[PDB]
Amino acid sequence: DLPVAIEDILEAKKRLAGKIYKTGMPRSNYFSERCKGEIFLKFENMQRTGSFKIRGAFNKLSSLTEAEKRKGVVACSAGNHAQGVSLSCAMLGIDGKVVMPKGAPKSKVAATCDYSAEVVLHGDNFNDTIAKVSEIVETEGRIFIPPYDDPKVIAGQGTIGLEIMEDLYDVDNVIVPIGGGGLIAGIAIAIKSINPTIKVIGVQAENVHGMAASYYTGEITTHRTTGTLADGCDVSRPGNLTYEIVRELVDDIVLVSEDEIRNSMIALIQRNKVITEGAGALACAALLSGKLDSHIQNRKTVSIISGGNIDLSRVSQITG
Amino acid sequence: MASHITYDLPVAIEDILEAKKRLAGKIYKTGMPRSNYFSERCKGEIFLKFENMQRTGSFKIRGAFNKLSSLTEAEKRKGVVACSAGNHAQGVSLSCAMLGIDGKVVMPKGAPKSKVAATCDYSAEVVLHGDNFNDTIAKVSEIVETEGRIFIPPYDDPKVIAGQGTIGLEIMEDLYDVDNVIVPIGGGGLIAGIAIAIKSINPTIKVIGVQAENVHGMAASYYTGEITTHRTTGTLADGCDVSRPGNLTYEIVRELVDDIVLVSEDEIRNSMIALIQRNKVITEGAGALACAALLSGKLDSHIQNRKTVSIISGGNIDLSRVSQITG
Ligand code: NA
Repeated sequence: DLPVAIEDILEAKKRLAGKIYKTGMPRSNYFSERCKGEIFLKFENMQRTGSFKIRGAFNKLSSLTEAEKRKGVVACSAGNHAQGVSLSCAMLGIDGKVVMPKGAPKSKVAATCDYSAEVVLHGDNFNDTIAKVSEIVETEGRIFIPPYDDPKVIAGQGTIGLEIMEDLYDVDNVIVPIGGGGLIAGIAIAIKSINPTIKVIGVQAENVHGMAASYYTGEITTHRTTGTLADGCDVSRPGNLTYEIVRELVDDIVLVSEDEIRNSMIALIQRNKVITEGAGALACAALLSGKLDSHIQNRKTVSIISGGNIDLSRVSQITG
Repeated sequence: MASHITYDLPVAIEDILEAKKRLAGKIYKTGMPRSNYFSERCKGEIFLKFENMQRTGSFKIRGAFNKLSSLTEAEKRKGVVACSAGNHAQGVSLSCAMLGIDGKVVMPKGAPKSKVAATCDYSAEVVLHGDNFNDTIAKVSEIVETEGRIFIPPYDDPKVIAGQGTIGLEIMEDLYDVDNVIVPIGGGGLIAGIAIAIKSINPTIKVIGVQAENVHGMAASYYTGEITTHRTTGTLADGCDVSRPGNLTYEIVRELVDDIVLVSEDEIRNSMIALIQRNKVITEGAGALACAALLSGKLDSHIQNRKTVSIISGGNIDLSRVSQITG
């Protein structure tokens, strides 16, 4: 019934072969001690471009036909998706345009430019960039690259699930952050197809959690009050495909506070020597919050460190 | 090679296997992923061994724990003593806590406040004394004579070397087809342990050491044929600021270490920046030495189209210093 299947993920594994490589997943001393169970950290912060998003973007772009590639590609993002698309464009020789707001974090702009794609600065908000993307699609015929709501993107993300089970046969739980739901949807399909006894559990911020609201509600729903330290997961409404998949496969979704995200970031950097952005600390925030204690005690749990694209100045600011 | 080592060197594979047994269920294997950035730069497969993520933030828990756990109950009751301004202090202090052993650690006045704090938080009594290492050694000597405590050497000890060597076993478990292992050197305990483990299992693997240009007693000794002191000045790689190598470690290194290369302060800094910004891990200067050698071009003949492990030996550096280097 689902719009993505295990075969799509195995196709992605084939496309990524020799181009995108497996990230580390070591046991954590600190988290294992705190949580009274074995906690493993999946280092997607050490994936190319500093987050997992290269996987889905590279799978989508590589899966394009020659004629589709020649049309050029377009995206809108002021962070991790921008970088994933840009590098994929360089790796594949595809012509790319990435739209951002008029004045977005300078670290992310030069990184996106350095990765090859043309950056177009436009608008005072994300709505305005989508509008500009809409113009670029209509006027230039470029192919839009969705950040989550696309079967190839979901399939790319799912390669992470394969790696997890390759490295740790007897895993009990996989804890995953959610924005639009591509990461968890992909991982869920991979994990549940191979071993459905493994629990797949999502995490979002209290301040903004469209997917969680949808999950609780039983239909696609919007939820946002304000932004979050987990800015990569600041998504008010989930994808159509990703919600469909999450509704069926995900075992639960928990919410964590801004303080819990902060604490998790501090633990990861201070006690695990791992640089994470807010969204990359969400899963570990859930672990430290106590909300997963019944699942994790005396068991084996993988926590996704989804990204590390944050300035050290910002890390210092948050640590205090 | 295993037999040659066992007969002719002061530490051998058996000692490393004993250490594995003492550490089992207490000290766990650290990650060793492939690095995108370093593999791209080096035109070969580079893997990073994350001892920065070991208990206490460096590998030094391994040797300390093995040494302390190896003591008889009578020896443990005498209490122990060490001197260090950082990683060794933390390793000894935690080991004492884990084993219920009474420990006294002498640190120089003006050792970083986070490091002194970290050593106090575990268990051991911290004695602040002197403005240099020699001063803390002098106080240790007083404590040993007056209190009868057992001194815990930071490298020049068979049990410490053997504990360090468990890293070698993990490398071979995770990457049996590794070609090279690149290891920082201060006193030589880390590399001596690793070399014994690696060369005993597959002697075709190259084990190469790295030290700072600014201070490299082990390198000087290796190139001259006798124990020799070298120190020009301090270094970013403070964990490897050791002007004269150990006796046991020099003996092992001269037999089993293929080469020792030197890196500049700029090279260390560049490597720290790469690890932090491109690999998202916190490393201290000494933890970046092996990667500095790799980026320097000084290992280029060994690393293309091959599998190379780089030891990230420690992560005990203040966020302010990291933030300064990055910023
Ligand atoms: Na040599």
